Amino acid sequence: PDVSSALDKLKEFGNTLEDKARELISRIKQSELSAKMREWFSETFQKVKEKLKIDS
Amino acid sequence: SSALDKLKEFGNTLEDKARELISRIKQSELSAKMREWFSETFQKVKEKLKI
Repeated sequence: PDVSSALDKLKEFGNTLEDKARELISRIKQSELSAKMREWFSETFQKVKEKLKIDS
Repeated sequence: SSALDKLKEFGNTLEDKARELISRIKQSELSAKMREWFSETFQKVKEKLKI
């Protein structure tokens, strides 16, 4: 058996998990930006419609 | 934007569990290396002392 190789494997895993978890956070923030901009485009076009409509 | 802000807490949770895991692996490592070392030392002492 290889107790030393097993532990080193887990440190490797542990260290990657910690770095990828940080990267997950950034992908969430990207979709957040996406979702918020979709909300903003719709809202603002809604306003445009209304403003023209109440002016023919 | 609910699914996002609490998914962020998810990232933070994974990050903390990662660190914790590493801390624990290192402690296991120290423990095993001390166990091997003590055992080897005792063994050599035994041999030099003819039981």
